[PDB]
Amino acid sequence: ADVSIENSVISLSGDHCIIGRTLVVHEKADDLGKGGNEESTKTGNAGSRLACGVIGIAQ
Amino acid sequence: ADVSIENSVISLSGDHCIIGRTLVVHEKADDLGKGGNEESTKTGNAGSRLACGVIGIAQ
Amino acid sequence: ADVSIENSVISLSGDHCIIGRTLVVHEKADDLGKGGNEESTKTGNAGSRLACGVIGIAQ
Repeated sequence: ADVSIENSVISLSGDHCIIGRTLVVHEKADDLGKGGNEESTKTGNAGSRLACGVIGIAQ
Repeated sequence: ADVSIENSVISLSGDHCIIGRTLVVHEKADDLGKGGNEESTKTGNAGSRLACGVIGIAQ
Repeated sequence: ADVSIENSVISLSGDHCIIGRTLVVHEKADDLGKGGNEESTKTGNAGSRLACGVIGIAQ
């Protein structure tokens, strides 16, 4: 029960909640990606990663 | 139960909540990404990462 | 129950809440990103990260 924090970065967040009766979403997209290069070295992913997309409802 | 904080950065946040009866969203996008380069080295992701997108409702 | 804070940065926030009966959102976007470079080294993400987007309703 001894914590030692140093030259480091820490971030938290609380709990999000949306409570409704009706949820509607309309979307039109026309020209999103037009030759966008992308590089990645030693990255690792555990959630939802995406380039040039249209989600609709992300959680 | 001894905490030691040093040359470090710490951030928190509380709980967000939206309570409604009706939720509507309209969206038109035309030209978002037009040759945007992107580099990443030793990044790691655990949430929702995206380049050049249209979400609609992000949580 | 001994806390030791030093040459460090700490930030908090309370709880946000929106309570309504009707929630409407209209959006038109035309030209957002036009060759915006982006670099990242040793970053790490746990929430919602995005470049050149149109959210609609972010939480």
